[PDB]
Amino acid sequence: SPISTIQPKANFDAQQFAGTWLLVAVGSAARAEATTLHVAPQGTAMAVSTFRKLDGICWQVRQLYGDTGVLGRFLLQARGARGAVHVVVAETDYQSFAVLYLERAGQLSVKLYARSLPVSDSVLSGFEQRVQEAHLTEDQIFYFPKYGFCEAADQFHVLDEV
Ligand SMILES: CCCCCCCCCCCC(=O)O
Repeated sequence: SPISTIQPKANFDAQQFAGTWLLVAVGSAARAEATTLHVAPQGTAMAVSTFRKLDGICWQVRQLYGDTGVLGRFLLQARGARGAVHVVVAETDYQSFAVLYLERAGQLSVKLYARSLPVSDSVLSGFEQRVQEAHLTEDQIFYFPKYGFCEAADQFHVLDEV
């Protein structure tokens, strides 16, 4: 459980973290790009919609990330073939960037999200520092396009996992 060694954002405020986030980069050893996040607090949990543009078509996945008893740490419960996904919001100023850690089957990944583009050099460099600290190399970092985003899918391309 590599993610247990990660410190969550001190006094994480779901209300301030709400809204739209754009994926900037991902650090992962895991063996179709571009992504948008819509986060809406739901009591103690977080209602989350992710959008990805594939072959010009927008696909939406609706999920619920439950509260785990620790601020900044959430859980996407397993269901069927989908394994559980642990999430920790680490560094974030709510107004420009967010560094999230995800773990599935013991494999840790790191994602950098931004409120708008481009992200500052200091944040990008900071993210890269965290990736190397997560024992991942520069070649395990995938930087996403500064275009190709979408944030609305029709009823035929919505996967509701809630
Ligand atoms: C506050 C909860 C935030 C949850 C962020 C989830 C980010 C997208 C994770 C996508 C995982 C995957 O499908 O590989």
